[PDB]
Amino acid sequence: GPVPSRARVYTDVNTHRPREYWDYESHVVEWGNQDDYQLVRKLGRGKYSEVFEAINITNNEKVVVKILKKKKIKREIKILENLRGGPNIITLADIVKDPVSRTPALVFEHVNNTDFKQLYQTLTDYDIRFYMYEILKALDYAASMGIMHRDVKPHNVMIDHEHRKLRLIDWGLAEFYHPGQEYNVRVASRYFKGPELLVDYQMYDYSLDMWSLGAMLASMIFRKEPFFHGHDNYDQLVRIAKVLGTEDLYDYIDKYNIELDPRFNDILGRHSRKRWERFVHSENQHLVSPEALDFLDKLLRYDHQSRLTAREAMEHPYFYTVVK
Repeated sequence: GPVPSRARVYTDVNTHRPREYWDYESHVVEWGNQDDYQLVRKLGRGKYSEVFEAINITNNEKVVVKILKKKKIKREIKILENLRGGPNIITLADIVKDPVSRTPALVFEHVNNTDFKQLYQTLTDYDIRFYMYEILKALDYAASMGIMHRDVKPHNVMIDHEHRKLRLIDWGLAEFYHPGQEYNVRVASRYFKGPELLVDYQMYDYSLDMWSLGAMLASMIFRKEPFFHGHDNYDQLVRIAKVLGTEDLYDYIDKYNIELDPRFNDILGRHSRKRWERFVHSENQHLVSPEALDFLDKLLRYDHQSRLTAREAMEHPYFYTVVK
């Protein structure tokens, strides 16, 4: 069968915790007062919730309310509480019972965000580095706390560009990392799914989030949205192989004794690894540097164990120009 894998960092953090930290099923929710909150505008509806801008009439402060559409409820709540106060982690302000849905409504701090499709059109080289560094602070904090986000994508990064403030949001797919545990591969959005998900390898870890961050970075520095543009989850892997090459894909699956779905026989082909300079052109060149390409190259690796960790990523020369 498949060869097991473990994270190379923060491997055993949950094993040393009291059960209460990670045993979210046993969590007892602490409920606030739903009348403290007035819904103002519906902002969106996702697979699992409706999201509203609201006002906390006790301090007149703007908040965001997510009214949850079974075990995910306490998992998200517990993860949010565990991570609260960490660098660039969205703050859960309250939890109330919505009287109409009769489900939990998570109340979050408000961030004045700018839409990424319009915002990534305007980031300078310096701002890409600056905001990537801020995302890494959140991801390293999460991993150090035994948590993988599993849905890193531009829609889950809220940026107040006026105040140069960033928050990583939507922890509803997040999980606790337990060495040797097999996880659902049906996580993350198509264009951000790591190869481990696409080849059905369940024993993944924090490094999944570093692949997603690399896919985001590639789209930003190359001005290509998305960078790996698959029509479905199978074609998604083929689009990756057309850049990273098939020999390294086979080496990856061979290392973990993984067998590709046989439907790849007729669609995968044989592809050389490309040099990243291939994607550079007159319109994106100002965002590219040798440091950016090297950094990208060390995130976008098939083998999840070989990617930079968030903490190693923060050490990379790409961030030397960023004021700290």
